[PDB]
Amino acid sequence: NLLVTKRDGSTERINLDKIHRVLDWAAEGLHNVSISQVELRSHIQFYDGIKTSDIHETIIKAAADLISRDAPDYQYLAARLAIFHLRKKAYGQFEPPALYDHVVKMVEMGKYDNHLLEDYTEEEFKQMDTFIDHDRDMTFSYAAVKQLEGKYLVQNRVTGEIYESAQFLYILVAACLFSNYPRETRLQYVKRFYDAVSTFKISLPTPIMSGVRTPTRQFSSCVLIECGDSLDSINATSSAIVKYVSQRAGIGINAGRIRALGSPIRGGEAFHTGCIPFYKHFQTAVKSCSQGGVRGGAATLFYPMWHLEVESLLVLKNNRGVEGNRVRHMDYGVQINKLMYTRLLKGEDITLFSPSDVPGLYDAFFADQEEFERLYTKYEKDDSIRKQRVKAVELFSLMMQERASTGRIYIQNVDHCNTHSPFDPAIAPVRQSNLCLEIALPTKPLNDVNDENGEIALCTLSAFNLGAINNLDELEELAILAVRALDALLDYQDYPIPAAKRGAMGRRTLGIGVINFAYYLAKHGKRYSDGSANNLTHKTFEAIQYYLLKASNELAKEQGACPWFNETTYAKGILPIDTYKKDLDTIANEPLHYDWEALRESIKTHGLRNSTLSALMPSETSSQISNATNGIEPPRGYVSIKASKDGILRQVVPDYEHLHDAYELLWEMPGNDGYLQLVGIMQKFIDQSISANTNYDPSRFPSGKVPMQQLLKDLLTAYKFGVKTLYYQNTRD
Amino acid sequence: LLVTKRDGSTERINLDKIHRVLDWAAEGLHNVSISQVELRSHIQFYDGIKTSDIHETIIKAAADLISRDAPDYQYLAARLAIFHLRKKAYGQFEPPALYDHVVKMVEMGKYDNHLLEDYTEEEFKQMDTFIDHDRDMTFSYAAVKQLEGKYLVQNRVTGEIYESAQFLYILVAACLFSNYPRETRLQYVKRFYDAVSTFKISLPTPIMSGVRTPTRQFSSCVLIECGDSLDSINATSSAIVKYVSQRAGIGINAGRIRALGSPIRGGEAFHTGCIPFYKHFQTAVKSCSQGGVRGGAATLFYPMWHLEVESLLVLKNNRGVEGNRVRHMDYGVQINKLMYTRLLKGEDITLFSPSDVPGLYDAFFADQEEFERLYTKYEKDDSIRKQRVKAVELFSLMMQERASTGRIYIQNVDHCNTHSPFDPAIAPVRQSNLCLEIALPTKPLNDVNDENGEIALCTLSAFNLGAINNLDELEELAILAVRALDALLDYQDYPIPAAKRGAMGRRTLGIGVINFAYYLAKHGKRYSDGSANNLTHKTFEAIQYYLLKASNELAKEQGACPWFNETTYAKGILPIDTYKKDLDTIANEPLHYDWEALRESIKTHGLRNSTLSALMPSETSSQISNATNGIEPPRGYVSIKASKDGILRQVVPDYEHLHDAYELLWEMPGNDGYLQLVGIMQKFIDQSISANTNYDPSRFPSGKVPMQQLLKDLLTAYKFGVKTLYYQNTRD
Ligand SMILES: Nc1ncnc2c1ncn2[C@@H]1O[C@H](COP(=O)(O)OP(=O)(O)OP(=O)(O)O)[C@@H](O)[C@H]1O
Ligand SMILES: Nc1ncnc2c1ncn2[C@@H]1O[C@H](COP(=O)(O)OP(=O)(O)OP(=O)(O)O)[C@@H](O)[C@H]1O
Ligand SMILES: Nc1ncnc2c1ncn2[C@@H]1O[C@H](COP(=O)(O)OP(=O)(O)OP(=O)(O)O)[C@@H](O)[C@H]1O
Ligand SMILES: Nc1ncnc2c1ncn2[C@@H]1O[C@H](COP(=O)(O)OP(=O)(O)OP(=O)(O)O)[C@@H](O)[C@H]1O
Ligand SMILES: Nc1ncnc2c1ncn2[C@@H]1O[C@H](COP(=O)(O)OP(=O)(O)OP(=O)(O)O)[C@@H](O)[C@H]1O
Ligand SMILES: Nc1ncnc2c1ncn2[C@@H]1O[C@H](COP(=O)(O)OP(=O)(O)OP(=O)(O)O)[C@@H](O)[C@H]1O
Ligand SMILES: [Mg+2]
Ligand SMILES: [Mg+2]
Ligand SMILES: [Mg+2]
Ligand SMILES: [Mg+2]
Repeated sequence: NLLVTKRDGSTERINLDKIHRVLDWAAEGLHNVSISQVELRSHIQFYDGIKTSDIHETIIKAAADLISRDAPDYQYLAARLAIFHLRKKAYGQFEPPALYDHVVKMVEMGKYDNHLLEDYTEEEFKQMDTFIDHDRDMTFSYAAVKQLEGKYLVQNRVTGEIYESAQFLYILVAACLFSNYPRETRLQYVKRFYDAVSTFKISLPTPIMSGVRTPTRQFSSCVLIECGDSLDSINATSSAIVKYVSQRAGIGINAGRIRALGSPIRGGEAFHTGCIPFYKHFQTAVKSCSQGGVRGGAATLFYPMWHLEVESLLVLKNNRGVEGNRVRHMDYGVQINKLMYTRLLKGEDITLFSPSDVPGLYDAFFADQEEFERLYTKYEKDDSIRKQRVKAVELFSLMMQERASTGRIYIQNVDHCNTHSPFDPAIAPVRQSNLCLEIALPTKPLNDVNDENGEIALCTLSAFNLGAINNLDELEELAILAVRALDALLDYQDYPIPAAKRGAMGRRTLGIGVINFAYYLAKHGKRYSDGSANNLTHKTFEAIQYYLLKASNELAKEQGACPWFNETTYAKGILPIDTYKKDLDTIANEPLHYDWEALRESIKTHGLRNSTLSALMPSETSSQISNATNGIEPPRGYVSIKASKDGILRQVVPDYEHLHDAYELLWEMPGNDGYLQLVGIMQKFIDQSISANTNYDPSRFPSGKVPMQQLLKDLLTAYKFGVKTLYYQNTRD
Repeated sequence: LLVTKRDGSTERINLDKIHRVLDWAAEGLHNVSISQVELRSHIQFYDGIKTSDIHETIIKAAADLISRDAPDYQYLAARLAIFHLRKKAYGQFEPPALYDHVVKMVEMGKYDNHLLEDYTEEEFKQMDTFIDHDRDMTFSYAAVKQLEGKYLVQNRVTGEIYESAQFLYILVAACLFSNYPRETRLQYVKRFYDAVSTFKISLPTPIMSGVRTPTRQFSSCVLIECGDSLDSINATSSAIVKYVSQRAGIGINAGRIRALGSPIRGGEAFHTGCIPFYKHFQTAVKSCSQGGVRGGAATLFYPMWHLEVESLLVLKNNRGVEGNRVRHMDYGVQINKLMYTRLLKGEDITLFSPSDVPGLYDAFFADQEEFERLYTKYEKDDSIRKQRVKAVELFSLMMQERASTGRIYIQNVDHCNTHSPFDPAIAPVRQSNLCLEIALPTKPLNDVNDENGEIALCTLSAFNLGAINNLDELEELAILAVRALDALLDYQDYPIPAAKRGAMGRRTLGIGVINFAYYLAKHGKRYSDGSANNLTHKTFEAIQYYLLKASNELAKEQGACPWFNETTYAKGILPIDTYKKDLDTIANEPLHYDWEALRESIKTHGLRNSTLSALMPSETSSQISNATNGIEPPRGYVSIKASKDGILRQVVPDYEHLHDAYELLWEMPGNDGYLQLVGIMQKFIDQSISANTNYDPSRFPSGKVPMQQLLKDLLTAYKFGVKTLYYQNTRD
């Protein structure tokens, strides 16, 4: 007897059968889901005159609430109901319009870029429409759909109106990235790429998902800036930061060159007032376009362990101290090499220098370990040179102490970053990383914001979904698609700063990683902690790097190698399999399955389109679209619960039904050794670095406190197996 | 029984030797006891004591005896300290020949070689004859300590003193007039040397310490206007960093930056607020500083009607969190007639983001009539984003924060442009400097090296009103001061193109006064009862007239400044035409000089400098002349300041004869008398004045200064045309 209100404002007798019919549609093919249960929970919330839209939101939430381990398929029931609603919001009906008509409408509204209509004829759009399978919208999980609705689908940010659906996003991202291709291969490339992303084999970054097809050209999310030891450079660095955080890019700042407090300037006309005031200026630059502090501008700043002010720098994040000696809203990366670790093991001292007082020492720190030790010991014995001694154990302990309590004091092993690298350290050394410590690229300081002699490193990201591929040879096709799409994006996107354009156009660096690694391991019955996954990992990441290189090599044949290819180790016939940390042989015996020697000569002859290709990023948001486990990290639980604006979102690990015992949750792990070994094995093939976490449960330790001995042990274990960087330290509460 | 000589030789102590030294210093002094000093000194002697330490002992002994009862101890101590400095620098009392000194110092790298290129040995012999080294005996003890500490060329490592005061004076003169033709050069050098060495002209610290050395960093006063864009905010930030690294004070105009929530590029993004950008300017200002003692200093300016004004006014108080506080800068609130009108009428003030109100920001400075038109237009427009606040509440909040911190300043922007040397339509004054006496045109930069931007600089100096016998001496002194500072403009370096443009275009100078309190007591006048109004009028007419006359004659000789056409002076307008008419009610002193003759001469030949006068605080330079600080009344007859070398006492000039004539700061009833005097000054002053307000809570019931009184004085200042309000001093 109740009445419902239709969208037009008409009223109708309540019809539970209509709701039932919709529930039947979403429930198709699903198991262990109850339509009546959803009906039971939903109906009780109905009142006379309720909006049909509110009815729809009710049944979405009801199904979403029922997502559990016992009935994981509710994640698809809820998702599909939400898809049904999104269709209605965008098209006024379930079935999407013809592609060309949609594009024309959206260009007219100013939501799509007009160049789509310039680069493709109406007939070509008709063809592309035949590629699309809108039913692939029914394969998203509920968390995926919410991220779509929230971050990716083109919408009105004011009114909230949704203007598109997922497959239109996918097909037009494909269409844009391959628009400049010849007609002989263009639409063939579009279809193949569309299939790859819409069936979740290739995962794309947020700025691409939300931007590519729209009038924007801001797609850079990853920026690396090196600051020189001068006022002009500090200003330039600050300016560069401001422009890029205004475009929401994450920043990696190298400030290790800045001379220490008290150092003479121009021979003594003035004296340096310390690094920290300049660090503060970088922080306000990073936070310049942020309101409040929840998820604003983000940066990681890098400095060497032997820096004269290092004891002051290590404590910049802890909640104690006064405002004057604290710079809390950035993260930090301490740069370490073999000599530092040597002093630690020997229980000797570490000498601290200002880089301005030790000629050639800073450069050698990154490019030449033999020369560094020569210079370091030479300067250690010189009394004319300003210095300070600290016990290596005390210094390392202080560092790890702050890493533990804040979780955001990172490590960069700079020797590993240059002895095992795609770059010639004598010409293009790697002297820093990025915000999340997976990017490792060459940089050059600016003397002006528009200095054409400076080099700001950028990197375009993506990931392979290890859970969606049937066999490792599928990566051949996928690498071709990924590399070619990202490489085209380099020419597509805009560059607000000349030094950044130089790096991107000069080196054409890419960073392609993985997601669903944990699921991948459980699938094959392997685990993180017992070394059972070592050989599989070796096999898996050999395939990844080989096919990436093969794709970039063939891209180089077709369109030419990157302008600065000559500065790479690849150009000199060197491959990652030549320069890896030899200790890896003791923990993995999987043989090489691909013809690297044929590749070596093919790279020698034709070069690479891209200087780097692989990097393992955290990828927390993009993973949710594929319902994948996050990057290479193990899941914290079988079902994750996250509070949000639209309520509580539950997400189940892939194939929990059959793999619950096969999974190894994070806190089920004995320690960090097994994981660190896997990371080391990955790093054997990875061009750049890996966002590696360390994890600790205080409950597993006496007195409920993690001892320093263990922290130092794990640090050294990572270094032993060639791990380049260390990201988060997670401590279970 | 034995003393250790400088060579390390030893001889028997001879108290008669010390007695002889004390007699030299005591010559001409009254109420000083040599024996008193001897008694205090002798007790500290031990076997093998250094003669150097003996000298330091008798200096401190004499310094300790400085009092109201015996002020002349300030000269006894000083002369003893001078004696010591002579020995430290020359190995003997009498200085070497000037040329020999210069040659030695150039070789050591302490003096600039261009002195030897621009002057012949024979010319140095001539300059040496100008010098009277006995003028070193005319310093007070505080003056000598500032010399030793800040001015004399010395080794910063070892502490070695390399020169004496008269060499500083003669070589500052020689450098500033080095480019003059030989027909008149040494004549200018001698006249200028006499002026500074007899304390008639006071020079800024960066000039006193720098001019003769290899440096060219002499700018201490910088005004930068920030545009509403990322490029400009970056440019401004870079410029700030560069200038604070040269220890310049900064005035930042950030009022153009749009408010939090404003759309960007039509809604592609939304503004995240002014405050994060203010924080970025602060870290730029403090970028070359360690600790919070002194270091980088800046004042930031914004209009009262800015949409975020309520958030901006409280950026300094000690409460609140780090997120809504930017505490290490000072702020200047910009106000005009309409705001005050709304206050009096008890009406509302509407708050706008300058990005939402076309032409409103420009009119705020240049056109009050047009401002009122646009303001009321936008107030009635409902499509335009806005906020209403009670005028009483807004003014009270401002004054509340001004009182508790003392560092929230006021700029009356209409007074700064209706009574100004600049055409507001072409070159408006939209900000001030760190200490709020400077009022010059600016133009925002789109890059640190933007050659189209304009950063305002100003070169400072002051007349010592206590050292002049009559106001006609200012003719000579103005000629010397104006020519010296104008020469410095071509002498100094410019780290930023935009700064050079302003300096070369307008050649703006800021010359003020010191010893004003002493000057009033000398003439038997006081601050608070209006008895000094006409004297003040007479005095500052002479200052401005002779400054203009000097600059006008320099224009005949060397040409008017390139951008002279942007001045009101170019259109035949004088300060006496545009002053706040209310001044007629509090001063009836007639004009004593031929302003109409000057008017026609300025129309014909122009001015070398767009501005000439500005009244700065002048706390350090005042001590050299033993002058009272600027226009401010002294807080006591004897100031006590603790330092590394002990407690330094300084007596007001001629306390002996004028103790009853002085009017100390807290002997004052209120602010009315002083604000009237500042207003009368402002009639003739080109730029502005660092006017302080003072309050003694003891003089008020409940021990609290009421808001009605704060507003009362605020409106009193506005009534008499006062352009800016600097510090509020609240007695402890
Ligand atoms: N008369 C009704 N009684 C109960 N539920 C209804 C009724 N009409 C629609 N619904 C339900 O409301 C939800 C939203 O439906 P829908 O978006 O189609 O709105 P609508 O009011 O039917 O407008 P339209 O005319 O555009 O179809 C669906 O779950 C649908 O089954
Ligand atoms: N064939 C279909 N398969 C899946 N979802 C569909 C289909 N047809 C419609 N939907 C979705 O189901 C919801 C309701 O659609 P529809 O308007 O046809 O039914 P109804 O509202 O219950 O009845 P009616 O509007 O005709 O009174 C909408 O969200 C729509 O997008
Ligand atoms: N006045 C200053 N106060 C504090 N730090 C300063 C100052 N000037 C420069 N610095 C810092 O000291 C270093 C000097 O570098 P800079 O290039 O700007 O000066 P320079 O004239 O080239 O002298 P140098 O020969 O010492 O490099 C930089 O780290 C800069 O940040
Ligand atoms: N024998 C002495 N007994 C007491 N005081 C002395 C004696 N000799 C010097 N003095 C005092 O020591 C102070 C410093 O004198 P001065 O600089 O001349 O040192 P000095 O040892 O005499 O060196 P020089 O040989 O260069 O003259 C003066 O006040 C001087 O009167
Ligand atoms: N004629 C003078 N007038 C003023 N001060 C003088 C004079 N001659 C020297 N002085 C200063 O007085 C102090 C003492 O001078 P001086 O060295 O001649 O005497 P002394 O040290 O007491 O005796 P001695 O010849 O044994 O060194 C020094 O600081 C010196 O610069
Ligand atoms: N991404 C951003 N986040 C926050 N504030 C920003 C951002 N971009 C610019 N701003 C601020 O917005 C204002 C305008 O920026 P700017 O002039 O540089 O950009 P624009 O492209 O010219 O846009 P507009 O046409 O709105 O001026 C300035 O105050 C600037 O600081
Ligand atoms: Mg319907
Ligand atoms: Mg330098
Ligand atoms: Mg002697
Ligand atoms: Mg703009």
